[PDB]
Amino acid sequence: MAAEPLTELEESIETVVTTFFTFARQEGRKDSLSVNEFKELVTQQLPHLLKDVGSLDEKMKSLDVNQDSELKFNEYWRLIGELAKEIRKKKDLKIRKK
Amino acid sequence: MAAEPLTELEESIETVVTTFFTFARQEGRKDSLSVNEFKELVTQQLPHLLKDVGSLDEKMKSLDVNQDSELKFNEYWRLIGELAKEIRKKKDLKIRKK
Ligand SMILES: [Ca+2]
Ligand SMILES: [Ca+2]
Ligand SMILES: [Ca+2]
Ligand SMILES: [Ca+2]
Repeated sequence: MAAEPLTELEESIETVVTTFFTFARQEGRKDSLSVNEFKELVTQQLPHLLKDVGSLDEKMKSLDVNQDSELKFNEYWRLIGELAKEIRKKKDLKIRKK
Repeated sequence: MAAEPLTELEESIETVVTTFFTFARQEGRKDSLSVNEFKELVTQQLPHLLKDVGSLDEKMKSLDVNQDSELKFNEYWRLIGELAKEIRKKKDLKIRKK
């Protein structure tokens, strides 16, 4: 009918952009992740990727290279990279993973 | 290294990780994208999401900054951020800062 099939990448990026949009809309500006907003993301999902969702605030200060406490899309985005890393980088390391 | 099944956002990273892998593996260098692996992604996939796949090598040199003429798994990643962002952004203002 209608709802034109986007490409695999387009789709996959839209999929994270929408999730971003919701988690960005929670508090101040559907445009930045605030810290509580961020903590909600790691608390709500991230079951097996980024364990120690407690020490988020460290990660936040790392993603937010400027430490302005607006994690803009591009700053927040960092997380998705690290996620995409952790898939294999369970360590790198010792007592790693096959 | 390797290998575990996951949740939703975890799927969205996996679904780009597979794409990454399928290109990364080409030459091989099953880690780093050469500019007949990289350029192939822009040529093949995009197709609408972003634009100026002609001056790919602009992006390449901007992405590549560790100077090893090989888009490593976390140079390459940058592009996914930009094309993600491009759903919003025009190339409004160019990304540069030290
Ligand atoms: Ca917000
Ligand atoms: Ca910021
Ligand atoms: Ca390669
Ligand atoms: Ca490089």
